[PDB]
Amino acid sequence: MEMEKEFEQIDKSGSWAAIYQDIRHEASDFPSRVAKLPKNKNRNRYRDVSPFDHSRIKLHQEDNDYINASLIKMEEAQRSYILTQGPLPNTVGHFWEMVWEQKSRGVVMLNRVMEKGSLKCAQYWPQKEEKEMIFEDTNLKLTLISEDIKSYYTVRQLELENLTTQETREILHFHYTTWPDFGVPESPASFLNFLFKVRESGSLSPEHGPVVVHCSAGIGRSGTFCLADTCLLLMDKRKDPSSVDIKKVLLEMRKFRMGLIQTADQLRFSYLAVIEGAKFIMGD
Ligand SMILES: Oc1noc2ccccc12
Repeated sequence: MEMEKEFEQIDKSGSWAAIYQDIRHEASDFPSRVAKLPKNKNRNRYRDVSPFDHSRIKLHQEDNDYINASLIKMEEAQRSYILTQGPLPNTVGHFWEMVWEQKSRGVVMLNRVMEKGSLKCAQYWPQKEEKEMIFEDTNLKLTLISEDIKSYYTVRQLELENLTTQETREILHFHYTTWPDFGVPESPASFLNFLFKVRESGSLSPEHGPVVVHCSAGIGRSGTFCLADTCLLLMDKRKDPSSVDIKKVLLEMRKFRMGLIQTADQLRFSYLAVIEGAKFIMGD
């Protein structure tokens, strides 16, 4: 069923809450035993958001290999993403270690450091060229190279140096700065424009490690980003662009990380983004 018609049907009936609860009911449930070990309590921002053991990213150290991050691998679409929480004061070094070890080219950030008057994640990147950051626990150095501030997003060029080997890489920071404190954007135009900027960079392409994507918990706004990307990619690959069932794509993604899409408004916004984005993907 063409999703644009499914969309108008759900909207006229006002059954977004009912669709959403059906997804919650059918979603996968797998063990998260490593996340719940007492030694990892200060490595988790939220007590009810944990990576599944089967799909968690492991840090390459013998000490403690744990980070709140999951590898989402979409077989048909041929895309991988790592979804993670906003770094904590004691996990900033783990975060950049993961970026290094997984060979990521891009970091996508969908929240502000402060929202609703509270801290949603650590200030984990340098704000001035001449004031670089050093992560002593993981032996990395991070330098701001350049900054391009636009109305809806900011792109930063960063240099990440493995102090152990003195290799350096360029990381692109894509920061979406205008998601509202409550609800979802009224139009997806600016979100879609942001997605196409990340795509244009090469950060989502198979010659790099997976893109690292985060918000505060790494399930809501982060979920919306990778669901929309994957759905538009499938609508270009397959011979019938109307085979693409957004609910089935979401349940496939929820086999890799719990809670992707946090509200019935985020589910509706995801539909709107895919429907509006398709009017480029089909030749315009
Ligand atoms: O309709 C379709 N064309 O190509 C496909 C591949 C997978 C699933 C559905 C379809």
